Amino acid sequence: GRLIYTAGGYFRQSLSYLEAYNPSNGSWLRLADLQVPRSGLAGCVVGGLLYAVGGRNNSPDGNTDSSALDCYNPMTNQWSPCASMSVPRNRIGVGVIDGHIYAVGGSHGCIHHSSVERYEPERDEWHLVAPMLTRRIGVGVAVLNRLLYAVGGFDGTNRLNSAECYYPERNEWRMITPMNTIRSGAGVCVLHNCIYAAGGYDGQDQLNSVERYDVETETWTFVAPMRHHRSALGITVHQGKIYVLGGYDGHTFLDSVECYDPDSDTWSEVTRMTSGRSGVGVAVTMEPC
Ligand SMILES: O=C(O)C[C@@H](c1ccc(Cl)cc1)c1cc[nH]c(=O)c1
Repeated sequence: GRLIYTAGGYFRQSLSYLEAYNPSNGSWLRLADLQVPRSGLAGCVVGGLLYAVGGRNNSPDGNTDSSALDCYNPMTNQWSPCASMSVPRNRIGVGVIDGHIYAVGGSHGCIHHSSVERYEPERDEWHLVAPMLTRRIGVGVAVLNRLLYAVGGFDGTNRLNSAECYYPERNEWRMITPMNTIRSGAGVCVLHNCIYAAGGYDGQDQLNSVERYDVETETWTFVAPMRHHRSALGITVHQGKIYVLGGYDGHTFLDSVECYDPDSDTWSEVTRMTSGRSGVGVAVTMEPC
């Protein structure tokens, strides 16, 4: 069976936790800590391995943006460092295409990146690709039909409803239809033929609204809202359902986990994380041993 892995996050300071939730039985396991605390990171999986990408260590003894890529092997319960990115990227988004990891946007101090780079596991090497048309931190990233999408974020001045698509064989970005809502630090994922954007921050409020982009019609449509307003949430897909983990609602660092059933267009509470946190990295792979 497969588990939902949550890595890092923020509560009072950046966190090192790696914990795994099993939808099939409701259990949480605490696994090997990250070597360096980090919030604002992203998670992804390639070849059954879990990767933690970017972020920032907000700590008593200083604040350090991360260029790190680290690899967790469920078979061994060990973290291993990989090649670092060209630049530190806090509040990063990532997507996987054809076994390669794309790192998108994020911040380094007051620098808000439009740059994008691609990691090749078989070479342990990062290479820059074409930059996005827009600087985006707190950017949502998803992959559909071997195309990469960057959705919302913050450009250093404004939070964004805009979104864009990267065509690998052209090494080019093009704008798509903007969302109906400004969202920085939404959760963005794919399910069936649609890109979903859940929650986020519009500069005033954390959001409970959820909308989805149909690549065939090029239009965004709202679906049922989440039960909890949240920005800086983690999101993933497990067996055809969207799960959202944690985040911030302007009052509380949430422990709430919700899942979305697209067939009934309903959100339900599923479990609580062991402690409230925002800015986690989340992905799905095999249980450890
Ligand atoms: O829009 C912003 O400036 C960044 C945004 C954010 C924070 C964490 C992450 Cl991981 C992703 C996005 C944010 C800021 C303040 N309050 C928010 O609720 C949300």
